[PDB]
Amino acid sequence: GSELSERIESFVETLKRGGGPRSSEEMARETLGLLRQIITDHRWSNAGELMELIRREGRRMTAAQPSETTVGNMVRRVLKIIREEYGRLHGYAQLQSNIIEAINELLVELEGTMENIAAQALEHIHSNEVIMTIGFSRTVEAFLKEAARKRKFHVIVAECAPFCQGHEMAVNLSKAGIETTVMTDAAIFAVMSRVNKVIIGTKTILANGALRAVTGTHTLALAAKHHSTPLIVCAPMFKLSPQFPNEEDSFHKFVAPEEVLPFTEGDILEKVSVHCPVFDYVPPELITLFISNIGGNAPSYIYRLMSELYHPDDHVL
Amino acid sequence: GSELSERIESFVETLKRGGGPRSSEEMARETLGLLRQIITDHRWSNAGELMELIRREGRRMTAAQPSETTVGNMVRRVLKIIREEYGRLHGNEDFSFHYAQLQSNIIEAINELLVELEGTMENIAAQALEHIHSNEVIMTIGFSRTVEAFLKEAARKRKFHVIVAECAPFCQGHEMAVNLSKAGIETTVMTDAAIFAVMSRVNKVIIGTKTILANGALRAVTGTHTLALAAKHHSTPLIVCAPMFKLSPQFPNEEDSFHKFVAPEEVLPFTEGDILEKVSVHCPVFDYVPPELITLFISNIGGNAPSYIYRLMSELYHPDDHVL
Repeated sequence: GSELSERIESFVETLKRGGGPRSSEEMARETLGLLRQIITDHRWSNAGELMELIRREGRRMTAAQPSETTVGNMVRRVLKIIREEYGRLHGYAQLQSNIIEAINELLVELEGTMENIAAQALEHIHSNEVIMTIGFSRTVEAFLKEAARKRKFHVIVAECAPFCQGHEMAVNLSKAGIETTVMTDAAIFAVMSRVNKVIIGTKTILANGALRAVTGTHTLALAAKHHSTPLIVCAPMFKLSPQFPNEEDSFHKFVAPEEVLPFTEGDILEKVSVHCPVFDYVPPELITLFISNIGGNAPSYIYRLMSELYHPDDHVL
Repeated sequence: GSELSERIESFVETLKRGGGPRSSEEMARETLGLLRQIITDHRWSNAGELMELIRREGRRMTAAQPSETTVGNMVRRVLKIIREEYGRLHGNEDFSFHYAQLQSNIIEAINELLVELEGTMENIAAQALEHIHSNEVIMTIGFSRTVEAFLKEAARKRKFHVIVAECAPFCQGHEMAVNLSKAGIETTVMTDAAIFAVMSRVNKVIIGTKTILANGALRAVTGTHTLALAAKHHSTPLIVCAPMFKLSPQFPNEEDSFHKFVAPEEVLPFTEGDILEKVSVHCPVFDYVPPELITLFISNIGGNAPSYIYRLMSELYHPDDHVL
C-alpha cells in the first residue's frame, strides 16, 4: 500500500521542522518501526535491491536532519543486519522473516537500554559523591535517580544557557531527594574544582570516541581534563555512529538565533551577526569511560564497536 | 667571656647530634638569643670585624647540619641587620666610624626581629579563617605545628574534612591527626602510599615546609614532593604554611646533601638478618618540591605567589650573604 510513502514523508517532515520526540530512544524505536514497515511492504528481488532502497531512504532521512543522526546509524545498523542475514543464508527465498525477527530482537534490546545502564550505575557511583551533569538527558536522569535509592550523594547540574533544560533535569532529579543544585552554566569552572566526577549525556559518539554534546560540554570536558576528573559518558550503543569529525560544520546544529539575542532588541540586530550553536564537538582525549548498554568501555576501544555494529562499507550511506 | 664559647659549642654539638630544640621556631629563637649574646660578649668596635665574626660562627653552624637552614638564614638576617644599621648611621668598605650606639641599635633591632619571630603562629592562624571555607577536605602531610595551628584555628568557625598522610619512614602524621581530632576536625589518618587514590577527592592541599629556597621551591618533609606532584596533576591549590624565617636564599641545585639521610635502621630494621649485606637502604627525610607545583605561600605578611619569594630575598638578605 502507498501508506508507506505517507509514513516516510510524515517522518521526514516531523524530522526537519519540529522536535519529536524528546527521548531519543523513542526516535530510535520509531525509526526501526518505519524501517520494518519499509522492509516488508516493498517489493524486492534480492537483498541487493533492498540494500539500495534502504540506502536511498537513509540518504533522504539523513540529509533531512544531519545533526540528529540517531536515525542515520539506525539505518546503518539495519543494513548490517541484512548483511548478516544474507551471509547466513549464503555461507533469495525466506530471508525476509529472518531480517524481521532480527529487527524485532534489536527492538527488544533497545527497549531496556535505560534499565541496562541503570543496573550498571550503582558500581560507578559511590557515596557522598559530587557529580556534575550538563543539560538534561533521560539516560543520565535514570542513571542518577535509580542509583540514588541505595547511596546518597549530590549532583551539581548546570543550566544550559540557550535552553535551560538543566532546570527540567534538576526538578526531575530533586523530585527524588537527590540533592540537585542548579548552577548557571558560566560558573562551571568556578565549581569544576570541587566535583569528583562528571556524568554527561550525549547526542552521538563518533567513530574515534569524540562525542557531540549539548553546547557547553567542550568547556566542561576541558575544565575536567584540567582537574583530571573523569567524564562518564552514559550513552547507549545506538547513540553511536561511524562518522568521523569532519562534517563541514553541518556537525553543529545552528538553532534560530532568537534564543541568545531576542528579536525585541532594537536596531543593533542589523550589524551584530549573532551565533547560537547547540552541539559541541568533544575530542576523544578528555573522555575517560563510556557506559554502553553492554558495559563500560575506554574511549579508544569505541572504534572496535563500530566494526562489530555497522559494516565498514556502508559508512557513506 | 668564655661562657659564650661554651654556649656556642654546646649549641653546635646539639645541632650535630640531634635536633635542639625541636620546634623550628624555638630553634630560630634560640639562634637569635645566641647571636645576641655574641653582640654583648665579644671584642669588636668596627662593623666589618663583627661581620667577620658572625660569618666565622655561621660557617661552622651551616656546615654542622646542612639541613638546618633556620639557623643559617637567621645568621644571614642578623648580618643584614648589621649592614642596614651601620649603613644608615655612618653612610663599599665597612669602617669603625663609631661605637656602642651601633651596638645598642643592633640589640634593639634583634629584639624586634625576635618579637616578630615569636608571634608568627598566631599571625598565620588569624589568616586562616579567610582560606578554609566550610566543608573542605584539607589534605595535610606529616606534622608541622604551623599547619596544625592554622587548621585548629580555622576550625573554630567552620567545618571541613582533613585527610592527613603520615610520613612512612617514621610516622608523625599520627600525632598531628591525634592533636587535630582532640579539637574535633573529622580527620583521616592514612599512610602516604595512597596520596594519589585519595587526592581526586581533595579540595585544598595544606602543607608545611622545612625550608623555602629562593626559587620558591622548597625542601619539605619527605613524600611531599609526590603529594605536590599529585595535587598538581589534580590541579588542586597548594598552601605552603611557612613563616618568613623558614626561608634560606640558596638555590635548588646549589646545595649538596640537599636531603638528610638518617640511619637506614628505620626503613629496614636491624633485626632483619643476612639480607642486610647486599642492600643499599636509603632514608631521605627531606624532599625537594620544585617551585611550579606550589601556588600560595602563607607567610606572616600575608599570601604570596612563589614569584614574589625572590623579592623577599632582596628585602631580607644581602646579595653578598648568600654564601654566609
